[PDB]
Amino acid sequence: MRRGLVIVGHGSQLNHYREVMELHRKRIEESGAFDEVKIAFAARKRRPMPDEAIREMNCDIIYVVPLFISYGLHVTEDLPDLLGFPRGRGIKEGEFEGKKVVICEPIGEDYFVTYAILNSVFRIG
Repeated sequence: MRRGLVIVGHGSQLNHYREVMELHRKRIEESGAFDEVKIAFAARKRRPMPDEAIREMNCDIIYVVPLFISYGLHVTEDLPDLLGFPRGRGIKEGEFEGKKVVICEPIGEDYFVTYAILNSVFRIG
């Protein structure tokens, strides 16, 4: 089973936003954790959109991770709508044009975000 990861962002006009997104893609690609890692973007005219990204991916299952702190309409409506998935909060399983796709929850409430905030002070590393 070839496993893909698409990292989906939005806050995308801010300086160095794509570059930080690409740093995570690079780190995760080098770790071997997934067969393929791509970055994509919600909303209007920033390429690729998550649907293009998934189409281009040569994986049997693709995991879609929203790099959002918030849990608003980009996540509960825009993104699912784009991929033809159910709206609302939470994990969603399904297929996008024949391929298995799982929309994961946004990273916002993850204990790792709490710890990233702590580490900005602690600087253990």
